[PDB]
Amino acid sequence: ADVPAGVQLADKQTLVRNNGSEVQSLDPHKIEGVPESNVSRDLFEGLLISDVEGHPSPGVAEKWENKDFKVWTFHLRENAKWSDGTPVTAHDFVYSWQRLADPNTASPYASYLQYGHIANIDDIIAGKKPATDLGVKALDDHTFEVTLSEPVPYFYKLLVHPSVSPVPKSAVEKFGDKWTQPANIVTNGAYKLKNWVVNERIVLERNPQYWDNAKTVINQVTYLPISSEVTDVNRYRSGEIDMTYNNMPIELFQKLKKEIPNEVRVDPYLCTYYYEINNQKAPFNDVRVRTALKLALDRDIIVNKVKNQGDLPAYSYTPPYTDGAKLVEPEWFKWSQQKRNEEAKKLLAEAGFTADKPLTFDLLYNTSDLHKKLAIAVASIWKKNLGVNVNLENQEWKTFLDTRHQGTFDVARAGWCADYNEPTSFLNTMLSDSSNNTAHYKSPAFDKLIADTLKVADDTQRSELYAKAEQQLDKDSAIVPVYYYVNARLVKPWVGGYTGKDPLDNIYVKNLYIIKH
Repeated sequence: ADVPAGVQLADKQTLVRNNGSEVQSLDPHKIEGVPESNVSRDLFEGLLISDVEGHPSPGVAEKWENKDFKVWTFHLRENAKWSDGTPVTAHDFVYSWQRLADPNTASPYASYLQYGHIANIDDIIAGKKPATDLGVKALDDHTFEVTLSEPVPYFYKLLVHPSVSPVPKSAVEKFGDKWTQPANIVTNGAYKLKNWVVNERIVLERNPQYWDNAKTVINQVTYLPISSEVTDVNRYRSGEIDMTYNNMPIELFQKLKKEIPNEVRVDPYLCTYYYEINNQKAPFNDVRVRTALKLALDRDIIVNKVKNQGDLPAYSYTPPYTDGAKLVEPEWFKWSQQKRNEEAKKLLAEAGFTADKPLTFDLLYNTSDLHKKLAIAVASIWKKNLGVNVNLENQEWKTFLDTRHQGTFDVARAGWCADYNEPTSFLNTMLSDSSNNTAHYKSPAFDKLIADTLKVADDTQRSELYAKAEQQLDKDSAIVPVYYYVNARLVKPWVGGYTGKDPLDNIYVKNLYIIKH
């Protein structure tokens, strides 16, 4: 943290943050969500980290170079240490990225190494080559060299993500899946795990071995697993919570903007809210069904009447304000809702659905005030505009993500947030073989368009390819875009260090501080 001169610090430097749900895991290779990553950034530090405004900055690596954007050399600071006092070395990174790549680990982010094009990743994922063949090596204890199969100019931007953080081999091997328990875990971020009470709280305490420990101000941070946005706001207003999760309750949000204006933070966020269609399951494998659902949903009603928290109606997967996004807004989005409804009805009738043989399916969402209220409204809108019957089903976060990966669903509420600010952070998840492809979407055409983006050596051709890829996705109605999120949350007046300038919202508690109040 960089405490501005003049600012008087509170005697007690403790923070309470709501985290939206119980984390899937604390193992960097077994996580795929925002809640998981929120805690991960305080415990495990990779090569680079985001500064307080989101710029890729030195993490364990203090300096780095690239040769033709294909060979990246990271110089690790000598004083980087784990919480047990042992050094963080390039060997830790070699082991960790190999473990991420290894099919045996079954990481949901195994494809992150494909997104970065680390040499030999495809064969390793397919079981054709051993994970030790991965294009990473330790040149010495403080030098990590990564070799890519093609030039990736934005490669370093990917490195702030949890999947490429180091994990302690010793603890993993000795304790297996219980390596993350408080008594066994070893961490290299600014914090250490103190307590972990499932469905109650995660308590982290300052890690004195952290290389930048002298700049850390918060001594303890508690992460809560409250999925009810109304409850989160209530516990924030009662004084228990210092920072709510960034999912806002439809019930209380208007109230709040008027009641506590200076505590309501609303900033740009690179995330898209959509209804994910299981593309490999009939009748959702029929593009006419998918298109009907996409068109019959009334974004104006949901976004501006039902939710109205500052969101913008969406027509794409990649947010249009992503760095490098120059998207073509589709004609259907410009039409009136009545025209969209008419077309939707025509397509469904073409697909075989009638009044005595209607389309009935499930709408899966993770427990939440916001998602439930929106799902009820969408169910109503689809029933009214298309004559479709939807059965709502809520699941807790960890179960919900597993269900989507399994493909044991029809339609699911979804929200993807960028991992790095570049269109492929979104687009790569729709690749036929992506480990993040819960849409179960497989398009050779789409795949080829993305493949071509690193075969050109200029941003204009690349951006046009991203635009065409979104057009392909939209043509196939892979998803039902709803709105582009805004990062809205409540932050107590005494919490300093939160700028809201980072569109990826990669917060580190080491950068925050409590002002005397």
